[PDB]
Amino acid sequence: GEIEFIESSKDAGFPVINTPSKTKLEPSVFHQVFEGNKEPAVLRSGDPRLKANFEEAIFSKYIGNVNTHVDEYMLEAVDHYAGQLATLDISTEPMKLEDAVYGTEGLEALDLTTSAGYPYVALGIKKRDILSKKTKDLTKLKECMDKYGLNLPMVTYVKDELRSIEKVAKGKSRLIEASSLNDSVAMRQTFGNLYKTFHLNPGVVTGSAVGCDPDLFWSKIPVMLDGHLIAFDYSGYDASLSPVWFACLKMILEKLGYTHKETNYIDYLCNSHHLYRDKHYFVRGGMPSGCSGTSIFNSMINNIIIRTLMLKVYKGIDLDQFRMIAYGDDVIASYPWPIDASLLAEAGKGYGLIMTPEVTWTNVTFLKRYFRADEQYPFLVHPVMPMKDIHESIRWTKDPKNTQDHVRSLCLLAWHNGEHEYEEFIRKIRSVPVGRCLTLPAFSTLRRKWLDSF
Repeated sequence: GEIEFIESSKDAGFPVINTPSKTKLEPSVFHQVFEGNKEPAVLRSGDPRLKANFEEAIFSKYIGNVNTHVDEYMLEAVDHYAGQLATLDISTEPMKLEDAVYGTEGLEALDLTTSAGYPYVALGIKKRDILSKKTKDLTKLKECMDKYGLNLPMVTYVKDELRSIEKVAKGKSRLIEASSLNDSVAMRQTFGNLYKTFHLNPGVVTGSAVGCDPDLFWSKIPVMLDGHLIAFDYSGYDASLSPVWFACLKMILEKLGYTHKETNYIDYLCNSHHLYRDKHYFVRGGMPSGCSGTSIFNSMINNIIIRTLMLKVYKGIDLDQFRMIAYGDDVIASYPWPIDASLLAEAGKGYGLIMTPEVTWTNVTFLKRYFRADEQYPFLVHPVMPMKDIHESIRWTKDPKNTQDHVRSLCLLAWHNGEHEYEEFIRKIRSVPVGRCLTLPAFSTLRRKWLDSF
């Protein structure tokens, strides 16, 4: 992706988008009890922690585009992945508006807490002024969609999150795009059934882990990926994507039965108009992370990409014995023969991608978690989030009113590191008075509930 044009919003008649001064992240009561290095991402240009220019840094992920046709390797990659997806009988019929907005099996209700986007943010209109969980009303939504239409600009926000010392100093904060509510809804109607099928079928047929529950899914992964492991992620995957990969996505969607007109929303993702505070800009290429479906679409494109690279480097590869699962840019995969991931990575460079790869079940990670087979039940596999990362999270909060849920959710991650680690974690939590006010689950209880969940 590449920013093709940027100028002051006022010159186009767009108002300034008022986004936040300060981080919502503050040190928690556990800040001194546990150790960590991460701090809130830089949100503004004058952050005294910066050792770089902020606006340049946040837009530096748009590294450019490789201008190329859909080549023979892409075409074969698309055909092979489309054949897998055909198995799932994905309906290209539009999803019912009430289902696409307020919830159906496999597609959670539209998040009412996030930005409604443009023009609503300029008018003070929030998602809750249009939608109602209690009443499931659609009449106000239909009015706003009729009034403002589709293909509206996106609103760029800086993601308020913990980051490493280096990413704070370099100002490499992440950016999230808010689609207009009108566009989010229309895409959920157009692609809702695809979304549902992916959410209900994580694994090596979708090649997707979006929406998975690591507590359950981790034990299935080594059954699915039974060859020599291949794994990597990327540097700046979303913004690196060139338009040819979106062309590949449209071809795969058409093979699934979507009409050319129904794939038009992929053009909306690829060639996009953004408002960022007092500026507006156009981008060619790049997945606009945060719009409807970007994790699933990122994952589907990654399935095309890896097949492309394998076909191009290993002419004579048999993709029917290749297996892969992607969550956006994050890939875990296997093939019955050893594969040099560095050759794939260098081939990917030729397509404008920055890929970063004996990968074993001991050292492989997926979704920032390790895999450890249970000592007693060898066919069950623990997702292992490093205690380091659990410690980083517990030291901060965006709202101490949620301390109980926050620490509870961390306990659900932590116990997979084993009983000694877990008791130490619980011990340190209880060394603060708040910690003795929390309902903390017992290790035996977590282990028992986990075993029983299978």
